[PDB]
Amino acid sequence: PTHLSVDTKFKTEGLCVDIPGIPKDMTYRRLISMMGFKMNYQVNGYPNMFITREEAIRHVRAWIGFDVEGCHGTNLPLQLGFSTGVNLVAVPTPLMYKGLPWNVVRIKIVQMLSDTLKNLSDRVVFVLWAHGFELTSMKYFVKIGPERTCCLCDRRATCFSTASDTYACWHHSIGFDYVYNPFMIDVQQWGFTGNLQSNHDLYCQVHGNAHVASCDAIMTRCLAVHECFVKRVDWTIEYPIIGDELKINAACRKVQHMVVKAALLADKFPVLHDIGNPKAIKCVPQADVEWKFYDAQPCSDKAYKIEELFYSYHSDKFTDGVCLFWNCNVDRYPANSIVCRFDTRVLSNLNLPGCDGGSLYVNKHAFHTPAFDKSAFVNLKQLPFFYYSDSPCESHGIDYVPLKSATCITRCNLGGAVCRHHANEYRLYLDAYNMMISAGFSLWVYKQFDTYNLWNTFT
Ligand SMILES: Cc1cccc(C(=O)N2CCC(C(N)=O)CC2)c1
Ligand SMILES: [Zn+2]
Ligand SMILES: [Zn+2]
Ligand SMILES: [Zn+2]
Repeated sequence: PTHLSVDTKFKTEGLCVDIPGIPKDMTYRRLISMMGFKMNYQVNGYPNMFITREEAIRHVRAWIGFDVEGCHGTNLPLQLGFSTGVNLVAVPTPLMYKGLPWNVVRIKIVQMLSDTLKNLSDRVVFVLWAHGFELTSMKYFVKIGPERTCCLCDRRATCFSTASDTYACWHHSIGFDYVYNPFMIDVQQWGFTGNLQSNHDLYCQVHGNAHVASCDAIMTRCLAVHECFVKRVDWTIEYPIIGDELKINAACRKVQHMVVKAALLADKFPVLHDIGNPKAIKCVPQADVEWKFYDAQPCSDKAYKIEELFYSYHSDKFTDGVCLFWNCNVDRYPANSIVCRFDTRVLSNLNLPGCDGGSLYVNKHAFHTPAFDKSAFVNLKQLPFFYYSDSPCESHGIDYVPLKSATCITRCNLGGAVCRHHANEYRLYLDAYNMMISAGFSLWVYKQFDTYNLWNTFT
């Protein structure tokens, strides 16, 4: 069940206008052969250019939508589009480049895929809505063969140079001319009615169709992400560590405790309504409050309507005390809320472009997140940075400069000289806070919140 059998059937109706006469009866084996590659009954970790829906989902970080459009087949120029927004024109002799032979076009393709993917993935998955010219164009920029390692590292080979006769990974690929052992999946095999634009536009208003290869490449990947991550969700799939996943996750846990602890000391709510993760624990275990939990999974399509979360008849009175939405994305938080909300517009190696202004946040798990919406926070304000500790001032066991800060809310600062312990803890908490913010999370609080109210929790 692991890899896609080359003897699996491929539906060819999508191909039959670019490739008139194509047999209705077709295997991957016969297709790969038609595309001009040979698999030489090779047991060597590359059983099939094509992959399963499941294998594609495990390798979502590798997805590059790919589309070719006739400009005028061997006679005519081809427009090559990628979900990066790039259009190359190959001649057989948004970004829109003029006509150039394959021997240069293939160099740009390696550069582009290398720069896009070296910090995402060990491979490429071309995501297709196949009509034929994209499949027949692959021979011009792709070599296949046994799985290999980089010449300069232990990462698997994704590129090949005919100049030096060597293999590189995405990190070491500079001056290479061929994509080596790519993967591909044809979305059109998944059983849709009607064309790409009609299927994409059911779900997504944010990507248009200018009738250029890059636009279709983008719609193809977007529709795929919609199918695999919006409509269908799988929180039982792991994904490897490629960045600061672990620091960001730790940071998030530290800020959550800090902000909620300070909220209860400052405003002394008798009840907290904790709306979201059904595995959640009390983030402030010692706090005095009545802690009531409401279960909701991450919304991956549209933000939850607060009408549905709350009404339809709990503590019922969610106007009593404070509401904690920790990555529980709604359309409009009530005024008595503490909110963490992911900003889908953030550029990072963890956040992949998604469907209808949403983004795909891949950190241990994959979480499609609805489009960041400023209007959601109208009853709240941005939560200002601050560090609060009631821990004793006592070093124990990190070279020093005396810390001066208005936002270091401690006994020692109240007494006008921050102790070394609270200065180390403060500087750590600020780093965590910046990690978390710069990872795209944004924090919001009820308007009455005032760090001034914390200073009398020491007297
Ligand atoms: C509502 C709920 C249920 C379960 C877990 C969470 C949570 O805390 N997430 C998931 C989504 C989040 C994101 N949008 O990136 C990353 C961490 C939220
Ligand atoms: Zn390498
Ligand atoms: Zn789209
Ligand atoms: Zn101190």
